[PDB]
Amino acid sequence: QTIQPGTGYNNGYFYSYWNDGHGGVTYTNGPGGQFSVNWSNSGNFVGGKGWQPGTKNKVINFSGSYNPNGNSYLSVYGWSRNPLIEYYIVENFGTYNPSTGATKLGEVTSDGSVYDIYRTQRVNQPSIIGTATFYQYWSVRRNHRSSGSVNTANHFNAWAQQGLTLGTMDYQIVAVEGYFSSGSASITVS
Ligand SMILES: O=C(O)c1cccc(C(=O)O)n1
Ligand SMILES: O=C(O)c1cccc(C(=O)O)n1
Ligand SMILES: O=C(O)c1cccc(C(=O)O)n1
Ligand SMILES: [Eu+2]
Ligand SMILES: [Eu+2]
Ligand SMILES: [Eu+2]
Repeated sequence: QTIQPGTGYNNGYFYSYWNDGHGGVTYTNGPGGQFSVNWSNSGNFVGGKGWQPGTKNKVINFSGSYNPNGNSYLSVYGWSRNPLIEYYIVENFGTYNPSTGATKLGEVTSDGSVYDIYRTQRVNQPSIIGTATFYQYWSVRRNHRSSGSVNTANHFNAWAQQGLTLGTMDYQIVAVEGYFSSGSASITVS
């Protein structure tokens, strides 16, 4: 249904929808692993469906439509604890490459494309454990797509070869994220 921000379970899948207070985002849970998001002149938000907790060898499928108009990502998206890490395997994005300004560490080939790997740092920012300083890990897919399958282990293994280690997993979703933009998406996870 159309829901306000929160987390929970819907039709067998964990979901998370967070919105920074700017309005303009309509997040809807659908049947099965489906969710949709339609946004207009948003702030920053993140929404999607998956698992709580994720795993270090899940193969994640996604399909549907993704039509951002500006700064937006479509990603496998999640966290670990001890260490505290927010990670992204970015399958598609809008006008802003999330790695802009970041230092590249390497490349991994998976599911039909090369990805570029990066590490960034969030300082005193919101997190799954409250205000915190933590690293973010990125794999950015060169061949943008809105449906496919992601072998998460390929990314976690490449990241580890760059000294980027993960802790105990927290949630693991396919997320649409927007940052002060407009768009539509309708995505089914499995
Ligand atoms: O009344 C509201 O502000 C409302 C209602 C449904 C969704 C949302 C939202 O996603 O912010 N907000
Ligand atoms: O309950 C709500 O309506 C809500 C909560 C957080 C952010 C937003 C929003 O950005 O409208 N709305
Ligand atoms: O206070 C709110 O959450 C609010 C106010 C205006 C629009 C919206 C919305 O788009 O959710 N939300
Ligand atoms: Eu609202
Ligand atoms: Eu080649
Ligand atoms: Eu908060």
